[PDB]
This record gives sequence, structure tokens and C-alpha cells, in this order.
Amino acid sequence: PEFMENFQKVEKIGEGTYGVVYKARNKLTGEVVALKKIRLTAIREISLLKELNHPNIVKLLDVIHTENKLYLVFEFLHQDLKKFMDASALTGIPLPLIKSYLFQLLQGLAFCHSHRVLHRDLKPQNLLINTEGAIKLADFGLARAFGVPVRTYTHEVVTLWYRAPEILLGCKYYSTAVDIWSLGCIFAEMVTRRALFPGDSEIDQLFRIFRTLGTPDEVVWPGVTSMPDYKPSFPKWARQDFSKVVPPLDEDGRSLLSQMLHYDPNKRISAKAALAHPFFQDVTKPVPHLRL
Ligand SMILES: CC[C@H](Nc1nc(NCc2cccnc2)c2ncn(C(C)C)c2n1)[C@@H](C)O
Repeated sequence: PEFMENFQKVEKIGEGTYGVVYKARNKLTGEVVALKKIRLTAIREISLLKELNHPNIVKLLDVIHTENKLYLVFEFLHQDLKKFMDASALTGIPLPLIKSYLFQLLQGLAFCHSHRVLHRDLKPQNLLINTEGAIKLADFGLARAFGVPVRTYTHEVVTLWYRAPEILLGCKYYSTAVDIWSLGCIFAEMVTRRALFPGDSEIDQLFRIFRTLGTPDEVVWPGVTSMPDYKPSFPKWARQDFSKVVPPLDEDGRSLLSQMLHYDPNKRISAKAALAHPFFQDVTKPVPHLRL
């Protein structure tokens, strides 16, 4: 395609939900960027994301619509948290680095949420890291523009593991709380080195949540029994103590995680409130052990 004459494709980074992603060099400026090519209201709203700038949001440099393709040109980062997690499987990511990452991601969310922008599909694969100790949120704003499909453009299953229960239960309106839920699940996975709720279908996802957190009821979540996909026949599981769910996380960490995984999105902690949590009293910005 013509647009691609502006860039040398250096390597394929991967397959995203919507399109293929390439590390590229701008043939003229020599700038190294990540190029997402999506095969085709969405243009207008994605274009508005160019102003949604923050140090913990992957910079959107350009939005180009040309020949039934949409190209999104981003800042390039060298690693994603999913691969970092897998690489850290023997040892675990050190707690101070987990804490720094969580603090940074909450800052990114606080920013986007203050501008009434949600992500809606946070997952380790779209959390990108650099050598300086930064982590940044990728694909912010794309799910609103395109939806979140069941399969990706290459037919891969879009993971349900981070999806908030209100979405699974069929709520029409997503609040910023969906992103806090996803981040809580990611926090837990960093700590324990296993996904918290690895569902392989919507019902399995919902049941895994319920097995850990208890089957939700009107006590904990007003209105849940009126949600579109709620069934009175759901099994009633008891809630498990977080001390079991995420050892060896400390009391402050378990408190915060619990608040990020409240069922009621109106009760779930906000990004701004999370930043103030005592868990972060001693937050630092360590440099991650990396090889590129
Ligand atoms: C494939 C799915 C996407 N991943 C992705 N990874 C990026 N770097 C991590 C990486 C780099 C090289 C090799 N291995 C991983 C990246 N740097 C900017 N971007 C834009 C496009 C956001 C990147 N995107 C996103 C959708 O998760």
C-alpha cells in the first residue's frame, strides 16, 4: 500500500486485536515508530486521541485513513508486560517494580479518565515497558471506536481474563471502573505469576470470578440481579480471603486489590483514589532487569 512507502518495516511486532503491528522507521525522518495497520465516526474519535497525551500513555503520533486502511502511528516501546511476565516466570517480578508499574498505570488511567476516555480492554499484551522503568497503556480509545470483537482480525480469541463482571453480565454503559477491574487482575497476575481469572468462555470467566470473589448479589452489587445476562441459576459460591488469592502481597496491597475488584462499579476505587492509597507510601521507580 502507498502509505507504507513512508516507512521501512523493520520487523513484525505482532498481531493486535484489530490489525498487524510493525516496528518501522520513517524513511525520511528516521524516527522509529510502531505502525498499526487496520483493514476497514471511528476516524473522528481516534483522531481526538492525539491530544490525549500523558507519560504513561503510549503516544499516538498520527492517524491516517488511506485506501480502506487505517494506520495508527505510535511511539515504539521495546517490550510488553505479557512477555516480561513470561520471562520473569522463575523469579517473579520484584515487588517494588510491581508497585512502580501499578502506580504508573494508575496515573495513566487517572489522566485518561479525567478526560472521560476509557480503555475497555486492558491486558498485559497492551501494557508496554521501556528500559527506564516506565510502563504505558497502549490502544487507549480503540475499543470505543471499533468495539471489542470475539476474535481478532486473525481469528485469535480475544482474552476474557481481564474483563469486568458488568461487561460479562451485559451492561450497556461502560464506566471508567472497567479499567480499574482489568488493572486489578493484572496486578494480581504480576504478584502471583498466574492469571487470576483465566476463563475460556464467558461463563467460565464469570464463574471463575464468582468462585474467588463470591457470587454477587444485591447486597454487594445493587441491581446486579437485573442485569441482562444475570441468571438466578448461577451457582452460589462463597467469597475467598485475599490472603489466599494473592500471597505474598502485603496488607496494603491486598486492601487496594480488593478495592479494585469490588463488584459494584460505583464502589470500585477510582484511579485518583488509588494513587492516594497507603500501598504507594513507599513507591519508587526501579530499573527492570531487561535484555533487548
Ligand atoms: C501486537 C500487539 C500490540 N503490541 C505492541 N507492542 C509494542 N512493543 C512491544 C514489543 C516490541 C517488539 C517485540 N515484542 C514486543 C508496541 N510498541 C508500540 N506499539 C503500538 C502499536 C501501541 C506496540 N504494540 C498492542 C496492541 O498490544
